Amino acid sequence: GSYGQSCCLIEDGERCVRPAGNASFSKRVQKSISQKKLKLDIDKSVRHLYICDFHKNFIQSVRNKRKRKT
Ligand SMILES: [Zn+2]
Repeated sequence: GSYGQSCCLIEDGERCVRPAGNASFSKRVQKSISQKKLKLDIDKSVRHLYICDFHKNFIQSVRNKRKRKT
């Protein structure tokens, strides 16, 4: 209904519909995306700050490295 524990992100125009958990979109997350110029916009329709755990890892991936570990 108006309530819906799902994401608030948009990627390339696909309004993310993955289920939302403990993950959210604080004013600190923004700067990590701005410094990376990703296609990750914000759904103002539900006017909420929840994200799916798939997107939670994505913004945490840009702080890591594509080089694997032992
Ligand atoms: Zn998402």
